[PDB]
This record gives sequence, C-alpha cells and structure tokens, in this order.
Amino acid sequence: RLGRGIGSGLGKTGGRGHKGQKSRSGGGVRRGFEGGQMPLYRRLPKFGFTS
RNA sequence: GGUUCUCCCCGAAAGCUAUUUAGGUAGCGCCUCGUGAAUUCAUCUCCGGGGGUAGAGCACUGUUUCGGCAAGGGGGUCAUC
Ligand SMILES: [Mg+2]
Ligand SMILES: [Mg+2]
Ligand SMILES: [Mg+2]
Ligand SMILES: [Mg+2]
Ligand SMILES: [Mg+2]
Ligand SMILES: [Mg+2]
Repeated sequence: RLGRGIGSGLGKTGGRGHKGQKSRSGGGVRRGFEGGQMPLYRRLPKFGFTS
C-alpha cells in the first residue's frame, strides 16, 4: 500500500520516482516505444508467410 | 501541485548511445530481490607485456637569433655592339 506515510517506505511518491511519465496519472509510453526511434520490430524486415 | 500508520535489511544516478531529441524516453552502466556457479573477483609481491604522455631534444616537419664561409639578388660608378 503505497502513499500511506513515511514508515511504509512508499510515501509521497508511490514508488514512481519524481515527475516522469510513470509518475503521471495515466502516463507512460506504449509497447515497443524506443524513445522516438522506430522500434526493432520496425527496423527489421518482414519475412515468410503463414501456411 | 499533492499523495495519509510503523519497524527492519540493502542501497543509486544526474553517465554513454539514439531520438521533430535536448526540463521526455528507450537500451546499456550503476541499485535491489531471487536462483545458480568455479581457489570466480579485488588488493600486494614477482614475472611477462604494448605505450610514446610528462619531461627532454632539434636529425626530420616548421619556427628563431648570432657568427663564419658564400653563390645569388638589389643599388651606384664606368661601359652599356
Ligand atoms: Mg525509499
Ligand atoms: Mg513531485
Ligand atoms: Mg519518473
Ligand atoms: Mg548501509
Ligand atoms: Mg519537455
Ligand atoms: Mg611534451
């Protein structure tokens, strides 16, 4: 139970650190986000087909 | 901007790379927990190594002063077929 006092060890930040995306309500990047670059599953080419 | 009870153990980073990126983020580095593994790792002594820095030097690349020797160049006087 985060954010329930000093003694709990997870107070005043809820384990989210300081003012990042993870600290915002509903914040955080989508799956595969590489900081702005096209992710590895897009740098590499498609191959094959499903039989 | 704010995030509410307690105790115990360990304990960071503000770096690299990349980004319509530079008060954001991802991977790695660093932290924690768990599971494995070797006289694995660290320090010292001895031994075996590649350096080319500090310093020094002026053969080389350049730079710099003085002296000697001295072509050559410039100026003047004659002559300038
Ligand atoms: Mg804490
Ligand atoms: Mg805050
Ligand atoms: Mg954060
Ligand atoms: Mg401690
Ligand atoms: Mg910003
Ligand atoms: Mg030196």
